[PDB]
Amino acid sequence: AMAPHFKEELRNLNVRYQSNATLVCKVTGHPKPIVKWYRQGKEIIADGLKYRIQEFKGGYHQLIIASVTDDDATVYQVRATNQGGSVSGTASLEVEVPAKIHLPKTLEGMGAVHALRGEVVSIKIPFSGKPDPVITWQKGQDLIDNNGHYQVIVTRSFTSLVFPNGVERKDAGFYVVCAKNRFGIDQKTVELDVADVPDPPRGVKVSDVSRDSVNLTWTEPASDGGSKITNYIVEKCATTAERWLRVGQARETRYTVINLFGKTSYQFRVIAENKFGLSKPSEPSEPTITKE
Repeated sequence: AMAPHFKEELRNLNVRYQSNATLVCKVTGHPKPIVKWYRQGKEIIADGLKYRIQEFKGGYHQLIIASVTDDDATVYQVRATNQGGSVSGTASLEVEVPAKIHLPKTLEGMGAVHALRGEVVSIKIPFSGKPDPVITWQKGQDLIDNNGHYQVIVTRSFTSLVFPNGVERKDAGFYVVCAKNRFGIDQKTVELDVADVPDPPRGVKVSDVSRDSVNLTWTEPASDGGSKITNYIVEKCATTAERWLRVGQARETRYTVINLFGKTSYQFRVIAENKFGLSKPSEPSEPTITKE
């Protein structure tokens, strides 16, 4: 009786990159129309791998495209025909994902990255987005350009701010990495702090001596190298044999050493430490002898 007619047309569609696209329609007519799929006008012959063509009771016809990449984001045509007629349709596949930056967990908390002055550093940060986002790095309110100072790397999937010549004090600051595409924009601010290991603590003085204990005291270094000092490490050495050992740690510029041998010649040095690392050891205290 009737000719081929699309009871439900071809729906255009946007998919996430490498996702599976699905095109379906409901065809009607008598006798049952013969349906065929086309990509850019060329008939598709399903391999069941990249393409899969199915139909379901009720005149439903569907095309599934596996792992949709750019090569698949084009036009598709569907055609139905029977002795009395022949109708056709088209659909456009598009991959459209807004730009999004994915900072590493270590960088999500409001915490800066502490770089040891002189140390080369690479702040690598990946992004998503299709089309692949334009990347842009600026320090404060200054677009940063690729040069002898900075090294910028921008691939279609991740970008990295590098300091080829070892970071400098001036480098400390707020870097803003930005990604954009027609479907979205994503900003992120990575803070970078640059400093030195503290200077050696000084003036290690021995006192309150005893048979197995001793009391130490010293003073803060010239500077902490940038970052505040967080703790001092104490080390002891038996003059009898050159070999220093960790004995403890204290926040104060003073500490009580114990488990000493007694009637023994000892020396004590102190190390200053901040978030950036440990300073060189202080001048060792004057040798002293334990009691009893």
